[PDB]
Amino acid sequence: NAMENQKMQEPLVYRRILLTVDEDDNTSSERAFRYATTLAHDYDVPLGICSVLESEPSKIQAKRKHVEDVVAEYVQLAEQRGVNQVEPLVYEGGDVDDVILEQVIPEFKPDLLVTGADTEFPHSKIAGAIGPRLARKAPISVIVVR
Amino acid sequence: SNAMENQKMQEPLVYRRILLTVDEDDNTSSERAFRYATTLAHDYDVPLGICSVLESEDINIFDSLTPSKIQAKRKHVEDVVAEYVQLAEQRGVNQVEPLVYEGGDVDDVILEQVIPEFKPDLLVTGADTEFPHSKIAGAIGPRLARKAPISVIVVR
Ligand SMILES: [Mg+2]
Ligand SMILES: [Mg+2]
Repeated sequence: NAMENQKMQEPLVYRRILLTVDEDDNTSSERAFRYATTLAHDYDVPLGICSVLESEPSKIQAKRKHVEDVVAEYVQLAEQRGVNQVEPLVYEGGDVDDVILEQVIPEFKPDLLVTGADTEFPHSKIAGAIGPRLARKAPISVIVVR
Repeated sequence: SNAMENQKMQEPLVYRRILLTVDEDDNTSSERAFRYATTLAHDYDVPLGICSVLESEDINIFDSLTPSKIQAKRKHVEDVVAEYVQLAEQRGVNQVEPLVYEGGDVDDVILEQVIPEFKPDLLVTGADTEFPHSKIAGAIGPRLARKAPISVIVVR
C-alpha cells in the first residue's frame, strides 16, 4: 500500500519526560505519576517533575515552600521507583500555561508532557484542567492521564 | 505518603488495551502516533485496535457524483486502516485488530461506540488527526483528551 514500510517500523521511545503536577490528590494524579515513572524507569530516560507557583509574605514563602514540598515528595517517590535521573522543576509566573510553554518546555526540552486529567491551577487565565489545553497548544506530545 | 499510599504510588502502570485513532493522512504526527502505539503494544505485549470513523451517505442528498465521492473516501480509509494493521503485525504486535466505524459525529462514535466496545485504557492519536465531515472542526485529539473517560495521548 502507500506508507513507507521501513520508516513505519522504527521504534519510538520518548527521550525526556516532563510530569506536571498540582497539590491535589486523586486517581488521575496517581496514575499520571505511575505512568511517567514507569516509562522513565523502563526506558532509562530522564524525568522532570514540574509545578508552578502562581503570582499572587511569610505567606509567600510558605506558599513557595508548599509547592517545593509537593514536588520534592514526588521526586522522592520517583527515586524509590528506581528512576535513574529525576529532577525537580519549580517555576513561578502569572499564567501557568505560558510558564510551561515558554519557560519549562524550552528549558528542560522534554519530548513528552504527562499530566493527570484533574491537574489545574486556580489562577490560570483559562480555568480548569490544564492537560487538554496543553494537548492543544504544546509543540510536543502530551498525554492526559486518567 | 503513608505505607499504603507509598506502595500504591510505586505500582507499575502499563496500559492494557491500546486504541489508535487514525484518518487517511500520512504526516509526521500520524507516523509517530502509529510508532508509539505499536512500540507500546510490542514491548508490553498488549492488544492494539486501530480505529477510524467513516462518513456515511446522507439520504437527503441525491446526485450523481456524491455517491462515488463518499464510496471512494470510505474505501480509502478502509485501505489505510488495513495497511496500518499489516504494518503493526510486521512490527511484531501479537494482537492487532481493525475497528472501522461510521457516523456524522466522530467524537460521539468514538466515545459511545468504539471505547465501550473495544474497552481501551489508552487512546493514541496524532495531533493532526481530523474529520472534516464531523460536527466539530479541527484536531480531534485535544477534544478527546478533554472528553474521554480514559487516558489520551496526542502525539507530535
Ligand atoms: Mg527497577
Ligand atoms: Mg476482544
